[PDB]
Amino acid sequence: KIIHLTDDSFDTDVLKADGAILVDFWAEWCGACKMIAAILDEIADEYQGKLTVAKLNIDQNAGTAAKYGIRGIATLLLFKNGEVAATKVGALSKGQLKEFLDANLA
Repeated sequence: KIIHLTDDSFDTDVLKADGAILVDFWAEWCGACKMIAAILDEIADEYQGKLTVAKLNIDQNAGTAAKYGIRGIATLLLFKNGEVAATKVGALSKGQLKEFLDANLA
């Protein structure tokens, strides 16, 4: 149930979205990105109903990565109503991601 994002679809899929959206900004040559990838599916399943998880490859979608100042580093942005509600940069554990979501979701 993870949404695949492109520069083309970001507005519709994320900014014009209903409900909180967790966007994972990632790249292939990025080790922290793989640690985050490893835990996203479980998280998506556990927060179904109050969160949607999405991925944007920043090598293929340089437009949106530039807009949010990603600068090539593993980044999670939580979106609500077209705005960034919370930010996490770099690798983190299943536990730290649960904390992040629980602290920043209703």
